[PDB]
Amino acid sequence: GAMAKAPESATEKVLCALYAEILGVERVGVDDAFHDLGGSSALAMRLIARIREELGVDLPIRQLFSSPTPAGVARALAAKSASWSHPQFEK
Repeated sequence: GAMAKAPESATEKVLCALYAEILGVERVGVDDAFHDLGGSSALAMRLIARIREELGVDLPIRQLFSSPTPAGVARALAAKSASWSHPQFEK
């Protein structure tokens, strides 16, 4: 047997829609790269602002840069809050 994958939770869906509001694109996939959708740091700060209104929390921008996808960032910040983690090099 093997373990099941982590599910796509509600958070990812809100983040996907918030990407669309900020970027002006028709659709956003769960793995859609914010930067390839025309995103810039100037837009990313507006995204973080919206995230506070919707999820009630401040989005850690280091996780946004490390994982510029809506499902990526959700799982990345979650890993930062985990009781254990592997070390990772970042620029």
